[PDB]
Amino acid sequence: YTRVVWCAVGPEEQKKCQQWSQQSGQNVTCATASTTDDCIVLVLKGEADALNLDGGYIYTAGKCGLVPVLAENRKSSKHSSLDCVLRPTEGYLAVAVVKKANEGLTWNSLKDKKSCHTAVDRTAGWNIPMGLIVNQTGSCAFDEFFSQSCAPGADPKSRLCALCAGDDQGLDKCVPNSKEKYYGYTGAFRCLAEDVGDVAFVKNDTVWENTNGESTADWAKNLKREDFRLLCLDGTRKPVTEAQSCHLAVAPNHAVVSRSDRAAHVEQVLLHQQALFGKNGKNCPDKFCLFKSETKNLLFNDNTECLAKLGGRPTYEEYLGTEYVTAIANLKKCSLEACAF
Ligand SMILES: *[C@@H]1O[C@H](CO)[C@@H](O[C@@H]2O[C@H](CO)[C@@H](O[C@H]3O[C@H](CO)[C@@H](O[C@@H]4O[C@H](CO)[C@@H](O[C@@H]5O[C@H](CO)[C@@H](O[C@H]6O[C@H](CO)[C@@H](O)[C@H](O)[C@@H]6O)[C@H](O)[C@@H]5O)[C@H](O)[C@@H]4O)[C@H](O)[C@@H]3O)[C@H](O)[C@H]2NC(C)=O)[C@H](O)[C@H]1NC(C)=O
Ligand SMILES: *[C@@H]1O[C@H](CO)[C@@H](O[C@H]2O[C@H](CO)[C@@H](O[C@H]3O[C@H](CO[C@@H]4O[C@H](CO)[C@@H](O)[C@H](O)[C@@H]4O)[C@@H](O[C@@H]4O[C@H](CO)[C@@H](O)[C@H](O)[C@@H]4O)[C@H](O)[C@@H]3O)[C@H](O)[C@H]2NC(C)=O)[C@H](O)[C@H]1NC(C)=O
Ligand SMILES: *[C@@H]1O[C@H](CO)[C@@H](O[C@@H]2O[C@H](CO)[C@@H](O)[C@H](O)[C@H]2NC(C)=O)[C@H](O)[C@H]1NC(C)=O
Ligand SMILES: [Fe+3]
Ligand SMILES: [Zn+2]
Ligand SMILES: [Zn+2]
Ligand SMILES: [Zn+2]
Repeated sequence: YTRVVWCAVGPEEQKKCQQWSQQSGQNVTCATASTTDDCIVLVLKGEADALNLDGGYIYTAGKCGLVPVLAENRKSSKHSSLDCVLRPTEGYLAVAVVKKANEGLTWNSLKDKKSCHTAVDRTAGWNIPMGLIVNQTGSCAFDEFFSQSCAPGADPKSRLCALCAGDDQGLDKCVPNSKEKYYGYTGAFRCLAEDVGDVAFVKNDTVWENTNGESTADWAKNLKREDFRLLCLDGTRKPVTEAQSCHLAVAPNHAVVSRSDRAAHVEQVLLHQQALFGKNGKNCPDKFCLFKSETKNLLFNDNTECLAKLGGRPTYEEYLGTEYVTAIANLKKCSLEACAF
């Protein structure tokens, strides 16, 4: 009847998927690939059914005909009466973060500094801040704005990979998967925290989830929120408490996508799966938790309360919203219809 194949990106996701697999009695199973881009291709081929993606990849996948099915939903303050699965999604704040101790650094003095990005093509780590930088500079030359960076998915021998560290052994430098030490929200933030870089483009939640004891990770257990500052677009710096007033943009939530002809089936199984291994699930911290991976954000972001139904039966353009879609288009003109494969 119903069996779903999930696409895991890199070996750590693979491992988490295998566990979910064994726990679901094989109701879910796993395919693995090296990059999100490849995973998308497996789905198009029909060798994989689904994966959860950042909005920048939702855009890629969309041109290829894939569709959003369920969105990530994190703890809400407003919109409280509704059960999470039917609660509207809020979106996340894309911020630029720096060290307080690095005085005098503002949005207007980023040129020639060192940067930490979650990965090329992602929303908070790339699309927003690079689009803004392309716009106010007039130049499509974004590889030349920062002196060095860690930008996973960029050419390993270019300046945009210069700060990436690879794995344990120094292998896989700048691969866009968790093998790369400075990959994703948590890796970019760690890139700033270790003073490898001057600024990190991550979301508001990351700063909080890795400071003041929220993470027992050794590179973080000792970090304090007051030690960081957010760069606002008007040239000022604020405490990380002012995010709602000092952000680069509001990002659409990460969401699960699948081929359109598989959407109904994918939706059904996952709804059941969260009942079982979700935030309050039947089995959930006893045997297995779909939304926990030790601050690593494997398959899903760790702050996910549930996957929510969409309503309005959104196309991918509707889901990301016209504002966001026009920034990608304009940025994409730098390096308008097709499917990237
Ligand atoms: C940037 O990202 C970071 C990291 O993710 C965000 O920080 C997180 O934000 C969330 C929610 O926004 C935090 O909420 C969590 O914390 C609580 C405990 O840890 C949890 O329980 C809360 O209990 C309450 C129950 O509804 C909620 O608020 C309460 O509601 C009343 C008013 O809001 C009020 O009760 C009475 O007293 C008032 C007196 O002033 C009266 O006026 C009222 O009328 C009423 O009688 C209480 O004051 C009370 O606060 C609350 O929302 C929670 O439900 C909760 O489960 C949740 O998990 C989360 O902890 C936090 N993480 C960290 C590390 O801080 C940050 O918000 C982001 N910021 C932006 C701007 O985007
Ligand atoms: C980098 O720089 C590029 C190039 O300028 C910039 O490009 C874009 O800039 C803006 C940002 O979206 C965009 O403006 C559009 O404005 C109107 C209005 O869109 C509506 O907004 C209101 C309120 O939300 C509402 O009417 C609708 O709900 C829409 O959301 C848009 O369409 C108009 O629609 C109304 C009716 O709805 C109509 O009366 C008008 O005649 C008009 O059709 C415009 O067409 C614009 O699309 C720019 O258009 C867009 N510019 C280009 C060249 O594409 C990027 O955003 C910048 N990149 C980054 C990351 O910042
Ligand atoms: C594997 O998937 C099936 C399909 O939902 C689950 O078994 C179903 O259980 C529900 C609730 O009792 C029934 O309504 C269905 O008719 C059952 N289907 C069949 C054919 O067995 C089962 O719970 C799933 N297992 C796990 C661990 O996820
Ligand atoms: Fe994202
Ligand atoms: Zn089936
Ligand atoms: Zn805003
Ligand atoms: Zn519609």
